[PDB]
Amino acid sequence: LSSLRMAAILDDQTVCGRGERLALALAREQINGIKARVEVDIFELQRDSQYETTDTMCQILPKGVVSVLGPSSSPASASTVSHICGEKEIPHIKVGPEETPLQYLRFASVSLYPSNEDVSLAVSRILKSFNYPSASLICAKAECLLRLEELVRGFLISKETLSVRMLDSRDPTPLLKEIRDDKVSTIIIDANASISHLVLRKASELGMTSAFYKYILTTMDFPILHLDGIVEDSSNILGFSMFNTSHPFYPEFVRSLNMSWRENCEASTYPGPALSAALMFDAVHVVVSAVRELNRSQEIGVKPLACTSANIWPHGTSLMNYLRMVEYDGLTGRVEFNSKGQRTNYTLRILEKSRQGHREIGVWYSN
Amino acid sequence: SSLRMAAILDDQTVCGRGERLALALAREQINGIIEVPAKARVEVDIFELQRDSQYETTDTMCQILPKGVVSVLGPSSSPASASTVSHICGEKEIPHIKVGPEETPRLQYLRFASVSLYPSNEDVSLAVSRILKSFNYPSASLICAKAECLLRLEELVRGFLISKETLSVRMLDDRDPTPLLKEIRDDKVSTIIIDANASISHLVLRKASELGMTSAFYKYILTTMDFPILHLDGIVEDSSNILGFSMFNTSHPFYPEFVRSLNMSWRENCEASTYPGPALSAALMFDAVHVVVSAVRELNRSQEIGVKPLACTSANIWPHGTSLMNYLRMVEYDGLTGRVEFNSKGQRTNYTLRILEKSRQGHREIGVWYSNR
Ligand SMILES: *[C@@H]1O[C@H](CO)[C@@H](O[C@@H]2O[C@H](CO)[C@@H](O)[C@H](O)[C@H]2NC(C)=O)[C@H](O)[C@H]1NC(C)=O
Ligand SMILES: *[C@@H]1O[C@H](CO)[C@@H](O[C@@H]2O[C@H](CO)[C@@H](O)[C@H](O)[C@H]2NC(C)=O)[C@H](O)[C@H]1NC(C)=O
Ligand SMILES: *[C@@H]1O[C@H](CO)[C@@H](O)[C@H](O)[C@H]1NC(C)=O
Ligand SMILES: *[C@@H]1O[C@H](CO)[C@@H](O)[C@H](O)[C@H]1NC(C)=O
Ligand SMILES: *[C@@H]1O[C@H](CO)[C@@H](O)[C@H](O)[C@H]1NC(C)=O
Ligand SMILES: *[C@@H]1O[C@H](CO)[C@@H](O)[C@H](O)[C@H]1NC(C)=O
Ligand SMILES: *[C@@H]1O[C@H](CO)[C@@H](O)[C@H](O)[C@H]1NC(C)=O
Ligand SMILES: *[C@@H]1O[C@H](CO)[C@@H](O)[C@H](O)[C@H]1NC(C)=O
Ligand SMILES: *[C@@H]1O[C@H](CO)[C@@H](O)[C@H](O)[C@H]1NC(C)=O
Ligand SMILES: *[C@@H]1O[C@H](CO)[C@@H](O)[C@H](O)[C@H]1NC(C)=O
Ligand code: NA
Ligand code: NA
Repeated sequence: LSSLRMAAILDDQTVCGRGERLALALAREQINGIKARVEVDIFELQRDSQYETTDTMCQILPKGVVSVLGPSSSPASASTVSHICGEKEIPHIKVGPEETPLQYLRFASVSLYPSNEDVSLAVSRILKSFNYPSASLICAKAECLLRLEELVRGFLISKETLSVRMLDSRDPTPLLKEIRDDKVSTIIIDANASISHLVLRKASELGMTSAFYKYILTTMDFPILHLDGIVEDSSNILGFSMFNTSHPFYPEFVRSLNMSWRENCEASTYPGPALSAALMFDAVHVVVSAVRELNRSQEIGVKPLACTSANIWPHGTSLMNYLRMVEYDGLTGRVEFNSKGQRTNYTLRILEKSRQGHREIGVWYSN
Repeated sequence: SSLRMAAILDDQTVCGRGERLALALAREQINGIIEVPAKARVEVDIFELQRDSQYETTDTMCQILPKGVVSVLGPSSSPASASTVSHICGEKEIPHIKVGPEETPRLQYLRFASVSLYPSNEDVSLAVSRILKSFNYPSASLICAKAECLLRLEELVRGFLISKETLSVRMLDDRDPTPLLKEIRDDKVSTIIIDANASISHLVLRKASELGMTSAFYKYILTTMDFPILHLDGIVEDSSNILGFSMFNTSHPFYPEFVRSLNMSWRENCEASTYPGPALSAALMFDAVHVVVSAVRELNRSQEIGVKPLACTSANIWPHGTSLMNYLRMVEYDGLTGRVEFNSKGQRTNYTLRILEKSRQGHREIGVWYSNR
């Protein structure tokens, strides 16, 4: 390798977005600033389209890359990337939830985002602390049944019930009213940061953020959900964080994304760093770590590939083995992978919203 | 000077589902009606897919667009390729007529591009739920061929989630459901729902039968709409309870000839196997041709419909396509698969499914599910 080139597919907006582009640039600058220079070629996705993602992959492969990162928030498209990466034997580095299918693509990818099973287990751990009550689940879309499959199977067998409602409309109010009528305390919200905020804002207006109710959010952007006027002194609103605020680069990461936001986005208030930005940063380090390790025992070369040819990257299988041996301390905590390419030996901090922000009330361990 | 549509097939030439023949039968029937003045002749250009791949499917669409078509039909059994066709049809504003199960999860931006003659997931779930009602709402086991069955059967799953009855879910490992079936056997729950295609459903029932699990205790409900072609000779006994659905209207005036024509083809070209009866996808393809012709002739009674070559690499759209979608969604047609009508989302509406039980003599009709009731 003359340069250590990888590609990143971004579905992030440039203005008032999650700062994934800057996070990639920060990782690159940090690694290079410390041989072959690291390059990250960035490709934009306008929407979640498998057909258009295929066109993007056909542009990427001829550039000679060692991995493809993302996208973080376009599940159909990410499944297409995994498929094509698998056929070409180029590693796919995932940084968002799979929503949520594929047995045959077992060795196409690794993912830095918590597995669906782990999120299900983490929510179930909280339900255990509640003495396993019946609950309601509010989903942005019906695919939540796939991502929370393990939780759903548990409720399908238990004595406790789970009432599921989909937003699929832009006002949760009527849905919350039905929950209130049911007189069930525990409400699980499965949605991204902005919809989660919308649901809680409307619950607040209906007086449903009082002490009677207990909310569990699945979004890993819980830390950047700022809930003033929504969160009451008596609220029980719990969620998760992957961030290791003790990682040496954490303050610099926060400040850099803050400055970028202040400069380009005057219409909204910077809430703090999005997890997908931190995952992108960590993904660059994971790829570089594995490639440099592989490069110690054998000769790596990159080659232009065509998406429609039968040709593969001869070194891809080996790189995937080295990726799955990586042990890395990142912004999102310890990064190690199991034989499915899922994060293992990591933690999720369990946070509760308070007046001033949030406080840590516990830790979930993947092991 | 003609009303030309294209059909994309993933079906074998011989010993297959008979889709190519069904398309020719629809065209012959429509062109055979005597009208004065003589109306435009119907043509169906047929393209075969050697595989379920965006690359091949895109190439096929690129061959189709310059031919000047008013709609593209199928493929029936390749959801990934069907989604590729929807994408390209949608960009060029040519209606896509779907005749197989929807991709699950659905790609939202492509919903507008098609109408579908195959029952929605919601409808399949409701029909299964209707059978469960007749068993007095029992606990059940669900056997899934694909990880997406919980989404396909969302209504049914949400129902079990608030019910006092339980649902155990087991996914098949991409060629022996035996271990899975032994687990169900130990649970001592009678009702087993199988969500799988025809060949995998047959495999599950065969392995169940080899475990002695097709005796009277067990009650099976199959989601496959090809239930009628499932031949379980040596698997089903008088005492078995194996239930499923049929879309076919055997009282449609062309039904006997449709079946005989597909049979004759089979007894000409497949001296090995025994003709199992008509595949649903073949009947859906037949009905799809009628639906397209009906909508196009109605659109054409006010506007002069022109058809020019388009191309994959050109941004040109067919100027009548978006309007044709409105007419397609308003078609009412009595077909081989029953009443064909659509709701505003392009899904089948106002139709029925027959509820059948397998017997040694084939199967027996035991009820009806009404989509509206
Ligand atoms: C969070 O998820 C919501 C709900 O799925 C997304 O909101 C949709 O966005 C599309 C495209 O902008 C709109 O056409 C829909 O009207 C929205 N639905 C609803 C219910 O609001 C939203 O895109 C996601 N937020 C982010 C930042 O990714
Ligand atoms: C019914 O489903 C099964 C798989 O779910 C299909 O069988 C597949 O056939 C091809 C060719 O051998 C392979 O890609 C898969 O490995 C097979 N799976 C299994 C388990 O056999 C079968 O083709 C489907 N039938 C139709 C017409 O859709
Ligand atoms: C691979 O090894 C060679 C020799 O040690 C070195 O020149 C090259 O920069 C290495 N590549 C990377 C990415 O470290
Ligand atoms: C952004 O930076 C400013 C200036 O230091 C600070 O006041 C603000 O709180 C920062 N935002 C976050 C969320 O850290
Ligand atoms: C966070 O980073 C610090 C500093 O490197 C490290 O000591 C600690 O183990 C990390 N914590 C977690 C939860 O990974
Ligand atoms: C898990 O990660 C920690 C760092 O957070 C590391 O010290 C430890 O060796 C790992 N434990 C196991 C069992 O792999
Ligand atoms: C449209 O109507 C005109 C007038 O009868 C006729 O020439 C033509 O056959 C029709 N076109 C189609 C495709 O039905
Ligand atoms: C197919 O043809 C055979 C031989 O002519 C006939 O006996 C049989 O009834 C037909 N099968 C069906 C399902 O119509
Ligand atoms: C079946 O076809 C007959 C004859 O055209 C028709 O009267 C009847 O309504 C149809 N039944 C269904 C269920 O569509
Ligand atoms: C639904 O279909 C039936 C049976 O073919 C038909 O007679 C009727 O007009 C339709 N009903 C409604 C409410 O449109
Ligand atoms: Na339950
Ligand atoms: Na239940």
